[PDB]
Amino acid sequence: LDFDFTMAFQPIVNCRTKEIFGYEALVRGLNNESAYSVISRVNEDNRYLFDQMCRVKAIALAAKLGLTSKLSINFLPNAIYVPERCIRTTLEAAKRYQFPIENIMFEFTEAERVEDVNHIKRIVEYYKSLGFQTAIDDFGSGYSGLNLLADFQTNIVKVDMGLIRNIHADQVRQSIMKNCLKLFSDLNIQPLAEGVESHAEFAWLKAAGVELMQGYYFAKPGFESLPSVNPEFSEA
Amino acid sequence: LDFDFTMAFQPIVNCRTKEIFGYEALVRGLNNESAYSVISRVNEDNRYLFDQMCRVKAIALAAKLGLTSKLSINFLPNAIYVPERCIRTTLEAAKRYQFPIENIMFEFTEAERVEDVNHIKRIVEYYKSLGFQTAIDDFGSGYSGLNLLADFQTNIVKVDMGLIRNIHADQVRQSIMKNCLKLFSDLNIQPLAEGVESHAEFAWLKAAGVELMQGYYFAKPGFESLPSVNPEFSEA
Ligand SMILES: [Ca+2]
Ligand SMILES: [Ca+2]
Ligand SMILES: [Ca+2]
Ligand SMILES: [Ca+2]
Ligand SMILES: [Ca+2]
Ligand SMILES: [Ca+2]
Ligand SMILES: [Ca+2]
Ligand SMILES: [Ca+2]
Repeated sequence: LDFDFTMAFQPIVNCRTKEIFGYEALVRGLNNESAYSVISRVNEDNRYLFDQMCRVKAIALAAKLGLTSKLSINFLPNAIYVPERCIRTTLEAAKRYQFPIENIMFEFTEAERVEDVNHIKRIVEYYKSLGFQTAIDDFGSGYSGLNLLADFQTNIVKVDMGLIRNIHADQVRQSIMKNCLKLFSDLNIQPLAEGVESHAEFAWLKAAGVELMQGYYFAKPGFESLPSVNPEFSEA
Repeated sequence: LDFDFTMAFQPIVNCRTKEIFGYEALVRGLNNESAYSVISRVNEDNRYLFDQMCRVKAIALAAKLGLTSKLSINFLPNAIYVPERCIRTTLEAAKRYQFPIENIMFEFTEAERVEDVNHIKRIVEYYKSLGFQTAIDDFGSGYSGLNLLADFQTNIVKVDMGLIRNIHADQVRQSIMKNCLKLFSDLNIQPLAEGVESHAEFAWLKAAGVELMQGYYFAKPGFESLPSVNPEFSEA
């Protein structure tokens, strides 16, 4: 690579157990520059080296910081195509840093419109076969999440914050989430609400059956650190 | 334009009453060349002229052919149809051919990922205000349809054929459709199943509560004609 970078970490909370489920790793510059400032440097001649560097940096920092729950890693959209040769680097990093593979979750975001779902399906089912956890990252925004779910199911579906925002007072968003939550339960998929910013949102989601949540209400990302979570969701 | 073209029409069937709800207008070459063959010729400098031409030809043919139900027109992805309010050419065409605005439905497909929903929402609500019927064309494929429905609702949501293909055999697709149909009712949106190809699909969808359907099982598009619907579906 021509550049270097590091990671921030944002906690995912289990509101039913009031414990931390894990942390999502998010790229930052060496002086806490934005993720977009780093990702904008990636190109077709870069993507595979960068993707491997994100995974190894995330595992190594998580190890150094003493992470004992889940580590969630964003998978650079257009996949490594052949999940065989390229998965080696991740399995070796996990072994070398003694980070259990079943405590690593990969979050999947589509690059382009998914005409043939088999490719991304193949990668998700291969990762599951190795013991990784898997998630759909952007349900309710960007590309069609139902197009994905119709042909394969991840362990977790992360619901975009756009569907979450002000849900305690938005009847249309309440209907969407009530019916999507029933869908996820029918498919044996665990939902995770992203972008929770207020107690009012959290309380509605909790009453609606959501356990896993993420967002500034709980904690912002911590540069090269594991942020502690707002005690207010454990109180209230 | 440096090319010419015409329209085919494909019926939308109300499976409860067995009446034709309307027809979707689909671009064709003058010698029945494919829609892709025509649309491939559309570029940045002629998109607006091409869109207006599609509308006038569809209205003129539907009138010439004696259409008395709904005419459904595909709205060319509007990331460049930013300005809008060039709709007098549509209104004038309808009046010339004595075709009510209320019997014209526009089907909306996104041009790219919808980060700011206000642009596409602005167009749909303006068309509703003029009296047009509106539909989300590609729910369950392409770009996120839930992203749209969270912020505005059309009269109809068309469900992509990928979600209904062999739905009588596919428990995952069954759960997706059962929960989406409940969502559509909560939003007061009428569902329409696209791409029905077999009696088994039709019968499952009819039992699930879908009334409006479209697909080869009923009738293929008809070049400059209003096709008749399959007698087998009427009885069976
Ligand atoms: Ca994402
Ligand atoms: Ca993510
Ligand atoms: Ca996400
Ligand atoms: Ca998506
Ligand atoms: Ca379309
Ligand atoms: Ca259409
Ligand atoms: Ca469609
Ligand atoms: Ca779509």
